[PDB]
Amino acid sequence: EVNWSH
Amino acid sequence: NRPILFDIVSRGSTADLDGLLPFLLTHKKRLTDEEFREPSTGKTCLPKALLNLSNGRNDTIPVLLDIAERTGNMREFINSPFRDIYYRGQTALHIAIERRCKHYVELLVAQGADVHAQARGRFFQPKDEGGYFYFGELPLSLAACTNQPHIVNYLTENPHKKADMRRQDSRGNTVLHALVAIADNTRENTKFVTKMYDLLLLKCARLFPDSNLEAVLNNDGLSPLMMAAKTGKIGIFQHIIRREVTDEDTRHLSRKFKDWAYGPVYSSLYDLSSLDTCGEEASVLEILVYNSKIENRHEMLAVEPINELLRDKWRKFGAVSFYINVVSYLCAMVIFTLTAYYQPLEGTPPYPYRTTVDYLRLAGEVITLFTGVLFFFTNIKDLFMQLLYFIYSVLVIVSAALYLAGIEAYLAVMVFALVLGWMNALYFTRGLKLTGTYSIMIQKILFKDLFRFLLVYLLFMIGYASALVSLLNPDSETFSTFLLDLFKLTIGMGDLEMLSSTKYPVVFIILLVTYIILTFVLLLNMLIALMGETVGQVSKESKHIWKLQWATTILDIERSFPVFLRKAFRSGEMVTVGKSSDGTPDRRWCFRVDEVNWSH
Ligand SMILES: CC(C)CCC[C@@H](C)[C@H]1CC[C@H]2[C@@H]3CC=C4C[C@@H](OC(=O)CCC(=O)O)CC[C@]4(C)[C@H]3CC[C@]12C
Repeated sequence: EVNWSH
Repeated sequence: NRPILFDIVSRGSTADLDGLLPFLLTHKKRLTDEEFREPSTGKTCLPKALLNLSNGRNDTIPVLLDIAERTGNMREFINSPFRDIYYRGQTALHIAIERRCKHYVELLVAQGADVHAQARGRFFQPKDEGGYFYFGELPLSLAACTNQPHIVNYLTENPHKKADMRRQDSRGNTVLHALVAIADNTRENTKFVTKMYDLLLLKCARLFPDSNLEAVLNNDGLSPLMMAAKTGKIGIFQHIIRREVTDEDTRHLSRKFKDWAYGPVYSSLYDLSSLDTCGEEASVLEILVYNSKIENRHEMLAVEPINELLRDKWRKFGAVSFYINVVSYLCAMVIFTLTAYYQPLEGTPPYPYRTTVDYLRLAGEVITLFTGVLFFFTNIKDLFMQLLYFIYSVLVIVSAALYLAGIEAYLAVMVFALVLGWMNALYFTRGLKLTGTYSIMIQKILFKDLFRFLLVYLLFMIGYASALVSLLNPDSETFSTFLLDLFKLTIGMGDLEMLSSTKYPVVFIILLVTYIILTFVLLLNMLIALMGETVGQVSKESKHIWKLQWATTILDIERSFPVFLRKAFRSGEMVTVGKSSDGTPDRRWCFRVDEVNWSH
């Protein structure tokens, strides 16, 4: 997955 | 000694390294020897040490650098790249930047780390091309794409080495291209994407006032704005189309200026140089309207200058040409209908002409042939550089050719052309608003759902009718006759008198009963249901589809005209918005919009 808040 | 070295570095213990320097000196073995390096990839000691560290402090890196300097292999060791398909190109600096360790980035650049090294391994490729993370294939682009302002700032302005913002990888994309390539419509992503994009743009303009950073184009030939439009990224496209710069030094590159204000009325002119072109280059509007499979194709068009530009173009010249075209097409079809109607039945084609009425028919024929050849040429030019119209033109020309050759068959195909000639007249209602949405919906349902339904019905019908024919006992001719009879019965007219030769008539009656039931009750009803639900699902989409259809017709009309005529009709006023750095005037095309605000 892709997470821009971590 | 490779396993021992790998274990030592992985552990992170400083003590174990003692003695390596004299060992290498005595054996004169470099740290880049095949034995020391891992055969699988090529990973050297530095990337392994950087990969596994604690709270950003490995504590072994300086010792490794000192040892490599003692040997005298720093140039080939500190930037030794990986091999193999997955991670080809990656260097130590890429790792250091990926791990959010400014300290190590500085320590690496200070010693001569290649700052422009390209990491084009299959791991770093676009998602559609079998990869995980695409970032521009550069350290600078990597830091810009991982939301690290400090790294970008230090890297760009460093005494030892500077990675210039205007730099292109193998694909040609620059840092702005990558920063648009990783953008997503999420608020969190866009919030930093826009900020970093603007920061980097201002820095590049500041350093180099002469050149423009968005002027650069990749191998594909697009720019960040055109690429954002093509890739369906509203978040950055809307922020680049309305970019306004308050700083006087960097105001030249702004895109939306204030013109004047009177009370609640505010009037600002946007810039549309790149946005709208007259054939000089590719335009954002053409790309966004004509390309297929765009994520937010409909939402993207709802921007302050775009919609008003379409409106103004529509008023200025869109409406007139549309009505002219539709009227001319209808008249041409009427002429074609008359020509076909007055085709002399007597004799054989071609028919000699020796009277004025013959010359009237000939005039109609030449008009029809001219129309067909014109449509054919337009379609062929489109293909070289409208499928139904292509069929119409090809059929017309073939009919004319067979008329010249001499055969009755031409009339058939000629008539068929006439059918198609009117069959698509409905599609000219597209331009109209009230009926154009209905025409678009009819075309949409006709091609997608009706293809599936017809293909589903054909085999079922033919096989079931063949079964019924096989049931009867008194055989291609019998089947040919019975099929016509059966289809006529399907229409609701005729009589089933043929069943006299059949044994067990009861089962034939039952089978015909079930056939009728399926054809009328279930199959026909499902077709009814599908239309009702699709329109409900696209109830809001009606305005979207209508707006897209209106845009495409307008742009087709605009494209049709030659370049100089487009120059004549080009929309927008040349407005001197400022003086460039040298002091010369800008004189840049722009388009004006005014709003009303009672809270300002
Ligand atoms: C329901 C949808 C998806 C299927 C389309 C229906 C057609 C496949 C049916 C409807 C009427 C049928 C036609 C009725 C009459 C004739 C002429 C017949 O040959 C003759 O001329 C002898 C009979 C006569 O002259 O009337 C051959 C089949 C054909 C084309 C039949 C074949 C199949 C047709 C075109």
